[PDB]
Amino acid sequence: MLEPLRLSQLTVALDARLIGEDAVFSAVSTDSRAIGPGELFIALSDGHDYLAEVAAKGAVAALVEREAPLPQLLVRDTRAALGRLGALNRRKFTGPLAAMTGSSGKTTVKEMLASILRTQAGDAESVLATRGNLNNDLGVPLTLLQLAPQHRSAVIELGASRIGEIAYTVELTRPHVAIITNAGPEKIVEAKGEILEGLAADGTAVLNLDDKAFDTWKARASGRPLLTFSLDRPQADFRAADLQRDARGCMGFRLQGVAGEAQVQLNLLGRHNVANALAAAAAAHALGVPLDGIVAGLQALQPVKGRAVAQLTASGLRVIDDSPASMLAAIDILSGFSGRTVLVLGDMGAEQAHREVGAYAAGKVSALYAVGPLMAHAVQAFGATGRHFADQASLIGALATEDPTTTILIKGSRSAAMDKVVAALC
Ligand SMILES: Nc1ncnc2c1ncn2[C@@H]1O[C@H](COP(=O)(O)OP(=O)(O)CP(=O)(O)O)[C@@H](O)[C@H]1O
Ligand SMILES: [Mg+2]
Ligand SMILES: [Mg+2]
Repeated sequence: MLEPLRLSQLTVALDARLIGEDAVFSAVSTDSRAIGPGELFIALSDGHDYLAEVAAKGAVAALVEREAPLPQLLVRDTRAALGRLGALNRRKFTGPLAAMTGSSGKTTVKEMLASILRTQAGDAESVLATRGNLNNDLGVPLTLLQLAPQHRSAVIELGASRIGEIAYTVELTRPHVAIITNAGPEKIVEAKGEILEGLAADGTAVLNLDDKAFDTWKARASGRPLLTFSLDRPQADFRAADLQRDARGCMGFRLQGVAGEAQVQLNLLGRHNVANALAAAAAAHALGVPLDGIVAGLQALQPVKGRAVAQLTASGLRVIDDSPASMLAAIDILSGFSGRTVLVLGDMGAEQAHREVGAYAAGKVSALYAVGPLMAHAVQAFGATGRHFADQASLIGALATEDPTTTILIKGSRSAAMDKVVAALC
């Protein structure tokens, strides 16, 4: 929060009645197993059972929708009341603020953006970005309350499980720079351009010229300044040429367009993350970050440990540490590789989905090695070139045999502990 607040100051702004003594809080929690002194509890639904627990823990008060051991600020809707507090704390932040939305890539663009800002600051503390996936109707006001006096910029992820959700949250957020990565199918497009509602008349939009929804959006932006990204089109404001994988596989390209020309080597996989990068770069440009604040910040971004970390062993093996729907994503990642490829899975801890996976793999990867009970079914499904295994050891023995140009991908649940196998080769 930017300053602490005081129950009696809010009955007006929140359309609400104070019950019991006044108080001041500096932070809010919607979760009784994670609250402390100087804090407000928001009873959602059932939070209302746990009023002794939060009191005992030192919350100064509770925000309730129905009416006890601490002061109550009573409202009609506590999801709505939270939304208000967010907007309200957002309106005391006077620094630059970007937000983003799309079907996929919004978190990566968030990370790339934060990285660019933080590098440029350079100071990680000073740029506030959505922790995790708190990007929905509770997530975004909670993230907005994180805003505080040490922050000088902010990056906000906006997801939607429906129509209106983003128009609700984007009102709360009211960003200087909006981003749409990509998009029934017409509901999805309508939903994502709801973000253009929260922009000011001169606020910049950032839009994927390749998307089929490009026009709907261009319309909905209504003359606002507009920055575009493409991996195809020479007219776009932000472009990439000479895409070429490095030896670990991560995507290189020459950035181009209005910000200047430069080489960027990312530490991530897939053509799609080049689009993501162009969008983070467009948004950074908009916030007047110079060409190398951008490049430095993109090149400084490591992936999260255990999620698609591509590395290269001293033996010339290419190895992707990724340790269930994702199994299929992973399979497709691997399927984009040119040599022999090899999928390596421990259990996901009905038995059917392991057969489903096995068959799905077949045709897209040279081989599938696996470990644990359930995975016997997958190896079978996948057919001839599959090898099932009795323990990690015989597996790792088999794997130490593979020639370079071969790409290997490991996956499995945390209780399957396949990190044990990444270590064994790295
Ligand atoms: N531009 C893009 N086009 C297609 N797929 C993409 C994409 N960017 C990311 N993805 C896919 O989506 C997955 C997760 O990326 P990311 O977490 O940024 O998406 P997201 O945050 O938009 C989904 P969520 O709503 O669950 O947070 C990645 O594994 C990747 O394969
Ligand atoms: Mg996300
Ligand atoms: Mg995500």
